[PDB]
Amino acid sequence: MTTITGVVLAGGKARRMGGVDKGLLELNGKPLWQHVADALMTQLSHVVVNANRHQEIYQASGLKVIEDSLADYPGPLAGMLSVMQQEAGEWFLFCPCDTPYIPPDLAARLNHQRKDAPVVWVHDGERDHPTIALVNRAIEPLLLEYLQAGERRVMVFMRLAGGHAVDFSDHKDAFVNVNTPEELARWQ
Ligand SMILES: [Li+]
Repeated sequence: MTTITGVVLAGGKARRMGGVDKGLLELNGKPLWQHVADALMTQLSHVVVNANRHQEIYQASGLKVIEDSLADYPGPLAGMLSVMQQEAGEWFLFCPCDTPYIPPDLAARLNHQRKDAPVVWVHDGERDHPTIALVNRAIEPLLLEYLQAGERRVMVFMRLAGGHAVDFSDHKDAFVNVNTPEELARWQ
């Protein structure tokens, strides 16, 4: 009953009993993934999280937690496909769990600049953020075919799908990410 479902991408694999769970690291006492979820809920009514480790912890703030399919496809695209297979609704706005400062006009500006494309993603002036992406339903079959072919590359897929970057270079530092605990300590 809403147009775009927000999705926090909180990683997968744990391809050695995980290691740090980045989405659960705390920034000012609140888990990084919840900073992203709260920023998505400012702009969207329906927000879910894709998480494959510590699921009961991710379930604690009351959002639906979606796990990756048993296919165990690689990379961020696997979480996108698993969410589209488990959620109805024509559009998704994905965002990784490590970009806590995303702006309240993310969905609006991606939608305004979509210009007929089935997928658009953020460019911050210096680099593409292809996992911060507004994606139409019609991508689901193409994504399934690409991952079943053994591919993983995100930007290559977003280009194959006919997407384009949307310029958010005027949003100073809204797209900074926390790569490690060492980086997180400098943002407290
Ligand atoms: Li653990």
